Amino acid sequence: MRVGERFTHDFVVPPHKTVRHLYPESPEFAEAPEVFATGFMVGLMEWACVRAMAPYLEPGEGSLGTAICVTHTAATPPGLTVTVTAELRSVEGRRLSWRVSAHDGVDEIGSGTHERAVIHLEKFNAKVRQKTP
Amino acid sequence: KDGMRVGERFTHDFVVPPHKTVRHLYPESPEFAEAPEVFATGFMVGLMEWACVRAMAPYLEPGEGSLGTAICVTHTAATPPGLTVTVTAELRSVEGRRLSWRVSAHDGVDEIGSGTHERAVIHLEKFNAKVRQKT
Repeated sequence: MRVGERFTHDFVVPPHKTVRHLYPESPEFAEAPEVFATGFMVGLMEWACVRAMAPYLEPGEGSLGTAICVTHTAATPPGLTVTVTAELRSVEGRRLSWRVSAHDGVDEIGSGTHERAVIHLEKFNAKVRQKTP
Repeated sequence: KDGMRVGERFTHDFVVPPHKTVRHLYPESPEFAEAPEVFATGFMVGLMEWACVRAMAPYLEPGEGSLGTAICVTHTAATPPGLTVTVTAELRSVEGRRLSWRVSAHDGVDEIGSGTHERAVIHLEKFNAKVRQKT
């Protein structure tokens, strides 16, 4: 996979990616603004990095987020199209870092960096069960 | 209304269900179908905001709320359903409407990440009047 390579995908924001849907368990979120959650924006960024890496991942392999460092400087109501771009910052060992940015067709809504680590699915799942109550 | 005190440690505890995995963040995503069943980074980000929000709540005036404007954290260990994630949020500084935070999280077994989070106090109503201009 190559330093500088980019991927972009677009996502029309539905009503159910607002703050409050993110944690329906939170009374403290019930009167939150009806805007696209940071946590869902982060997930849309991860999603871009994942698709872009997919064709380079051998069989049985996968990836799990290892860092996220972003701004979220403008809010997006349902119905705007969020465009996300992911650029391969670098690569070291099993780790890839991406520069990620998001705009909603009106404002740039955030940008930053995201790190992921490639994992052997089976191996890693075994561990997780090891950590399950 | 008293103010908030820098350095004050607040804790938020959350027992992770099976519906806060990767796939549950974006059920729209075929590309996530194969993700391990562990607490999603995006949900951890939301848990950390959640923690700061509860803390700052009895300090906000009527009509007021907040918004995460930045986050910068690691996610260094994965958490299956059943474990309790405790978030510790500690206030660093408040400059006008901007509050700044040091956050970390532990699932009872491993520390699963730490870093910083910034939020902006808003008048929820008048903020809606600004976003509406985008809907």
